[PDB]
Amino acid sequence: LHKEPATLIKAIDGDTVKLMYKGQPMTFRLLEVDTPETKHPKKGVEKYGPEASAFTKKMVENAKKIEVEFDKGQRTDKYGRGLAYIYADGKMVNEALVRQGLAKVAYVYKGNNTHEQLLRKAEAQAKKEKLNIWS
Ligand SMILES: Cc1cn([C@H]2C[C@H](OP(=O)(O)O)[C@@H](COP(=O)(O)O)O2)c(=O)[nH]c1=O
Ligand SMILES: [Ca+2]
Repeated sequence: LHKEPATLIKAIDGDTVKLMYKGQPMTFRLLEVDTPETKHPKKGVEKYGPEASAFTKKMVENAKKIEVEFDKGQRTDKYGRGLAYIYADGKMVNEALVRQGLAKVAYVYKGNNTHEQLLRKAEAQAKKEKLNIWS
């Protein structure tokens, strides 16, 4: 795996962000995690949805340098969203969210599991701390 530069365009919610990647605007969805819903009327505004959103926004907006890291499997979902680990000044947004108890490990499939144990450990620790979602 390798990290590639990208530029923030807009934070959309906890786990979805719009980036400039290789000169073209693209929506990215964070690999191996799920933040709670804030947009879809089916699920409603889920608990910690706004908090996950604000955390991701601050993390990406405040960063000097954004990088995307594709995994070894499928690189886009069915909705055209790029699937990657996003880093803000070298810190993984996906891991930060899980460790903060603001996303759960989810959707681990289609070859994209390089960071699974890293993220599962973060989750176990957030759970032990009864932090946010696990409170
Ligand atoms: C994270 C991730 C999500 N998805 C899809 C599965 C879900 O599709 P369906 O909604 O069609 O079931 C959706 C969950 O993302 P959201 O949490 O952004 O809704 O995104 C993937 O296909 N691959 C992935 O790696
Ligand atoms: Ca989500």
